[PDB]
Amino acid sequence: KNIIIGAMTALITPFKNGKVDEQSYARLIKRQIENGIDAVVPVGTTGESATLTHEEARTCIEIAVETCKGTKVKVLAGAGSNATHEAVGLAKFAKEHGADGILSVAPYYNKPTQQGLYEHYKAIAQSVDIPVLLYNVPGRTGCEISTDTIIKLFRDCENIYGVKEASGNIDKCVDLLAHEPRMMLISGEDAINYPILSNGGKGVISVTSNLLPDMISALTHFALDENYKEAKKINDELYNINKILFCESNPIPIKTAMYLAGLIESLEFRLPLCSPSKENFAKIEEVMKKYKIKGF
Amino acid sequence: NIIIGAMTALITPFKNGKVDEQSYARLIKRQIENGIDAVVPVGTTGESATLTHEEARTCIEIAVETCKGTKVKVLAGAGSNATHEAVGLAKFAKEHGADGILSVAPYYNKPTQQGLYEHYKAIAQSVDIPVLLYNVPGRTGCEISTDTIIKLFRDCENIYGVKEASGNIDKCVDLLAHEPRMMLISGEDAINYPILSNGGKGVISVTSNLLPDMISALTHFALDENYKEAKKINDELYNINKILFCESNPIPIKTAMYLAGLIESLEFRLPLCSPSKENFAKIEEVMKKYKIKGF
Ligand SMILES: N[C@@H](CCCC[NH3+])C(=O)O
Ligand SMILES: N[C@@H](CCCC[NH3+])C(=O)O
Ligand SMILES: [Mg+2]
Repeated sequence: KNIIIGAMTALITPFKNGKVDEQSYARLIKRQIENGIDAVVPVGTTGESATLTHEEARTCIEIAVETCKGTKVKVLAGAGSNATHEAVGLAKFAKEHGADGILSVAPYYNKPTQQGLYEHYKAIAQSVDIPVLLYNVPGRTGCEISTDTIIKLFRDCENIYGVKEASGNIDKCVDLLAHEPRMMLISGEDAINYPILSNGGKGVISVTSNLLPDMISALTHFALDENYKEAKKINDELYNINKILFCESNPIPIKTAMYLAGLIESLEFRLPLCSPSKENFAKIEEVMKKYKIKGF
Repeated sequence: NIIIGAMTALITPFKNGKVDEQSYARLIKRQIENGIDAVVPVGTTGESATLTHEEARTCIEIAVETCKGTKVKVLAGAGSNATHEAVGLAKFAKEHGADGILSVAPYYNKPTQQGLYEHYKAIAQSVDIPVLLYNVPGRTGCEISTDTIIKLFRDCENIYGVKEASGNIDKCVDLLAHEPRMMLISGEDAINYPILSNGGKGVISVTSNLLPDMISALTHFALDENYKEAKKINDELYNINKILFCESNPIPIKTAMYLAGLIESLEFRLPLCSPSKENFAKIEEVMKKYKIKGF
């Protein structure tokens, strides 16, 4: 199979006066590239995919593809939807606009059955020729992609090569790689990046990497080089910022951190997302001071 | 200014991948003719997530014109997890003859209480028809707290209550004990009577798609404070109320409607699919204990 692995960043989408700051987005992507990142995930959950227009989503995917031209960094475009015809369309666009692959979150709100999830992803896989990474996050979707469904999808569709797990369930990641050791298991939860990597995972899709791309990039490469002591050490040091970046729902804290770090101008969200509480604002600032944030 | 009583979350029938518009209108007239007080087009039961904005509009219009000339009101589904999308949906609804909007809490992106407050204020201050909140944390990933609902009720005149689908009777005490003027609407058919018996003023029912007369009688008995007859119907409906969630709504109800000959094809839009063979037979079993009205 063709795969997209390693240290990857779920890119934030900066806003200036309610519009996508295109120069900032492009500017943030280059900062990721220059810090050892292997792939970028535009218009994911951290990128506020739910509140972006279909026209803004295509702009941000094009900025990513165009900023990584001439580099080793791949673009894993977010193209999920809880409507299958909608997800197929997004996957088709992302392919035709130069993305190296698609990240496709499990359907949210409507809670499809395991059979429905199978047909949903099969339709998506039959929609493009680029690699397809599943994304399982039950805390947001209301549903779980079972291990059986993932493995059946892995064996029945050539594009489906692994899963981004954000379920806090190390048991499931043992289950996956013990029955299908060929899949690419990707960490979607920064705090347990090393434990996921140490069991055979081949990359991360990180929130923290928005702020400390070099440290997440270092964590992954130590792990992939089987330097588990160096990987766990970085994992251990990052635990505090990894948890505090979820004091409120992602991406409220990470954008707050970027703003405090002077990496984006203005702390702008799209409703129903909004600035954090005063308490959370101050707590974020406290945790940040214990870490060295790279500039541009 | 409210919309209460027995209401149906209409299923959305498909024929060859398209919305069977004549079957949709014929199902609405069957609800009207069986004592239902309002219809909820393109809600969760109507597969709102997988319909296009153009189809959503079509079913809202079919509902308004099929209920034109009747006392039956239209509570159109117009929620979204993007506020600008929810505002736009509310405006159309208004522009299109709907008597009000049902606005589900934002799903997937998990906004804070402050974000949910501003989300609903934006919707409410943008249109003038009544707005019923819809709280179903099992699907959205978020809960509209009791404080937030009450604040919305008190700060916006358009927001008049909440449809609760959280299986949390404690919260329904919490709501009506601190704000007894709001309209609490049950979103869980199995506990329709307990919610009504605490001061609830209506239901938005899945079961009413198949047995509209039974849900209609249950609600009106309760609103008439005939709780013994209301509970009696609620108890008789438990089996079908429960089996109708053997898989996620509306997979079972469409199976029931199809089995009963009320729709002609068992068609879903993906990622929704027909149920397992096992659940198909169980739904078929439970139906046999109920008298299903035709057209
Ligand atoms: N807000 C809707 C539509 C998203 C359209 C692309 N950003 C959803 O999350 O499914
Ligand atoms: N299926 C997407 C698109 C919106 C159309 C129906 N609300 C969503 O649930 O947000
Ligand atoms: Mg309270």
